[PDB]
Amino acid sequence: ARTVVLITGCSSGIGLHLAVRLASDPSQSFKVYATLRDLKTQGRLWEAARALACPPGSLETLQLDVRDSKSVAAARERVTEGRVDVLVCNAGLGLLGPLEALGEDAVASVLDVNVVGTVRMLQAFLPDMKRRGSGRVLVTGSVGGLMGLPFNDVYCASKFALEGLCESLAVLLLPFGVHLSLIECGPVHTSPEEVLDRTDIHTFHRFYQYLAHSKQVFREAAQNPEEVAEVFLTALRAPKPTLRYFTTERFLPLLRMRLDDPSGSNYVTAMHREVF
Amino acid sequence: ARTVVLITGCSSGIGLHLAVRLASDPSQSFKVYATLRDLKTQGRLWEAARALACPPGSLETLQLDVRDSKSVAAARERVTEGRVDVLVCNAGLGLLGPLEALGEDAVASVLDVNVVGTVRMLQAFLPDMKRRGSGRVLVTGSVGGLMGLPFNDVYCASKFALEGLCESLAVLLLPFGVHLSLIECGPVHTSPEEVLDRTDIHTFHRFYQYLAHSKQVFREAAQNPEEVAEVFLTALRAPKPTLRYFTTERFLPLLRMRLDDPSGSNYVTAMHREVF
Ligand SMILES: C[C@]12CCC(=O)C[C@@H]1CC[C@@H]1[C@@H]2CC[C@]2(C)C(=O)CC[C@@H]12
Ligand SMILES: C[C@]12CCC(=O)C[C@@H]1CC[C@@H]1[C@@H]2CC[C@]2(C)C(=O)CC[C@@H]12
Repeated sequence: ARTVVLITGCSSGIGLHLAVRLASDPSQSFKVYATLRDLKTQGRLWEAARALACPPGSLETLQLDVRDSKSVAAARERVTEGRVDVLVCNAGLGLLGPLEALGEDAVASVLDVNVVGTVRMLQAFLPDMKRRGSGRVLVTGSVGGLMGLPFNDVYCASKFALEGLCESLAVLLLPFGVHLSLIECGPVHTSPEEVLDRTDIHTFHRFYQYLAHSKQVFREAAQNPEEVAEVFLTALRAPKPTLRYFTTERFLPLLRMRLDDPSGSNYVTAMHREVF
Repeated sequence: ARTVVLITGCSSGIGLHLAVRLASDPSQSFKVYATLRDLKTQGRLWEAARALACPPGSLETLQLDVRDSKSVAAARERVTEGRVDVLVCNAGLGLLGPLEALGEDAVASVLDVNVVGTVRMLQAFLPDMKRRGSGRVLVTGSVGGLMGLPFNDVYCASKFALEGLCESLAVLLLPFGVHLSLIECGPVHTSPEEVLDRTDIHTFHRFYQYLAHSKQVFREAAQNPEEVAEVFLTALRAPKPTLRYFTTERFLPLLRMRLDDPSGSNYVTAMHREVF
């Protein structure tokens, strides 16, 4: 029997590349359900699928909006095999800007998709895994879930939230045979006027500095999505998967600094100098 | 001039005791605005206030529901001094139980009060602090924001979120003269039938084990709220406050273990054995 995989957020980036990587595996081991918020965005997925020659029936798309528990339930009912071996919670939103310039709705949305949406998926698929005593859950994490990044306050809040959520569940799930892992990604290749109206000129200037810095880090360190997708596959095949996989060791030093001074002083000074 | 303090979540626990500690300070240094979601719950606050002989005018209550940006704005307008020197974001909800037994509304509420509510307060009060180049923000943190706890998945998600939010803002706020600090608290002195219907018997049994364990930890380690409130005062008077204050060193070893094995393996095994 094939390994049934259901992946959220497949219209672009990591989820699109993971879905076609699995569906096109030479062994034909996987049956992938690539889910998307809006089916109008599925063209790139199908263009990639043909480029990798995914066999007919290896990949199927479903509409799944993680903000709606009814959409989660209807997608679950569409898994014809009646089981999900691997669940990949990857749907996510970013949010960048001065905290006081962010709309209340944008903040609530980032938390509803990134955090509550993952809870909705776990509530919908975890119980059957627990009963069977088998199943793999992979969650797309971020270096921003491990350390705070300026002008990413709500995005980091959401990614930190996934760390707490997953770590808490892992403690309980240890003896159930259900394995949860976070795949910790760094940067991956995948109007000023309005910001200025909602913040001070000094914060505005620091935002520019952050953006200039971020562009350089991205140009220098962004990983190809194929390399990142492969870390998900590595986690899936591990007999005894760990709670966290890192796609790069680039940020481990900063993470260790952070983790070694619980007052936070060293990290805050170090990251302020790094960005600014 | 007095130091103007505005504190959220003052109907009980840490916020109630902090508010009366500040208002009754022998130096009469502070003017406290003790805010509460529902004014019908203000009796304990006033009973404590009289017990500590808070001078007339040292303490005032305002209705403030952190889920509503209009309520945040109306409370801000009630600060007669037209400035807040110290903002204490303390309002918070717990949530305990098997993840699949939690209501979707309860999950969304925990994140809206704990995380989005803090964002609403920071958006409403941060800009004036940044302009003035002064102000202290203290956020009630938890050991559950630093390490994942079984059957506290969404509660830990929310507290981890505050860590990411605050750490991200601290990096930017470093040179502005505005100081943000998390006050990391351990336990503080402050139907089975429905859970069983929504989960499996094994998870139900593990929940009982968790509860029995938690009761013993609480009986042995819960700190008096007066001792905890004093750590907020210590942070407020520090000339150069750190990002994090710990109310106890009891959990530092577990935190260090966690922080020293980024794969998460050591922590997950250690905490599973500790609780179960
Ligand atoms: C957010 C972003 C850039 C945007 C992204 O896609 C993720 C990546 C994560 C690492 C961040 C980087 C921006 C620049 C940062 C903040 C550094 O200088 C070190 C950590 C870096
Ligand atoms: C959640 C709770 C108990 C409930 C609370 O008020 C906070 C406190 C934080 C530390 C927790 C503890 C429960 C038992 C735990 C999980 C341990 O055995 C170590 C960490 C402990």
